[PDB]
Amino acid sequence: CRHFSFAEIKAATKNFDESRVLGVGGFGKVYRGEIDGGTTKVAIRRGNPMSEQGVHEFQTEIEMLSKLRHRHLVSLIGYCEENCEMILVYDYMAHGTMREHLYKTQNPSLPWKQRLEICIGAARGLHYLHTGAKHTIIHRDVKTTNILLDEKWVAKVSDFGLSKTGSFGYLDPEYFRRQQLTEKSDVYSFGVVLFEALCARPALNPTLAKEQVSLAEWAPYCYKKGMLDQIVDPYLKGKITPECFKKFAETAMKCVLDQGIERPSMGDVLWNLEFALQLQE
Ligand SMILES: Nc1ncnc2c1ncn2[C@@H]1O[C@H](COP(=O)(O)OP(=O)(O)O)[C@@H](O)[C@H]1O
Ligand SMILES: [Mg+2]
Repeated sequence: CRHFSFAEIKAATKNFDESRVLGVGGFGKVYRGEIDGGTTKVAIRRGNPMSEQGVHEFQTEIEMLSKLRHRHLVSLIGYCEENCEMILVYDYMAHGTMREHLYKTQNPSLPWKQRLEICIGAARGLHYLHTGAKHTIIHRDVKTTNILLDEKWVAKVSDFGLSKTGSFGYLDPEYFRRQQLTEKSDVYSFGVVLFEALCARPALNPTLAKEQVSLAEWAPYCYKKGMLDQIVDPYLKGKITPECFKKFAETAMKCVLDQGIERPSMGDVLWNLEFALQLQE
């Protein structure tokens, strides 16, 4: 994990030109830049060291990502702590977040097979977090804005600021009851991602009728009542084979079960998604 001088960062971002702002968030602004004389494009996050959670989140991200390597996780190339600043350098995910290709966007809708391959990629990333590091890593912030897409549409899990080792629509309701957090909490949030990919609507819409506010409650309700097909993304209607639809929906339903101990592991989710992709052929 390489250290960047603050002069290298500023050359990469052309002194943090708002020309290069890809997006802004709680941690800070993210800039599009290039390093190694322009051969490598990078995303550069500038935090504010006066925030302790900004600093905590910065430190968590470096201790986690410096030890992980996986095709479906955003790679941390390095950081810059000079001037006691907080700069993180990742490779650039050219197509942004999964959310911005699902709804409230004017990007075109994603074909069904591409949505499934994105979910499969994210599942492999989470599977690696749960089974491939020294100890289980609970991401704690799986959501459609923390799955990024590179220029060949490969899905990568990102934003490791809240993860631990050793967002409203997505929180495991068992955590406000059992007060213990498990990798099954990632499985719950991922089940919500799956329904978001199918339904192309936010996980939490506070303006709706009481039954529909929470996708994690609404979509299973609709399935049991035999009407999940009516709330699917209009672009996807008619495009999902019946056997793929049943397998995808049943997998998603199992993920958002009430008790974590009844939920499948990510390995089981991943295999069932790959099986759903085979049934779509
Ligand atoms: N590696 C990356 N490549 C390209 N864009 C990125 C990368 N990492 C983060 N971003 C952008 O930065 C934004 C800020 O992320 P975050 O602070 O979590 O806000 P949000 O949760 O609303 O996405 C993301 O929405 C995304 O568009
Ligand atoms: Mg994010």
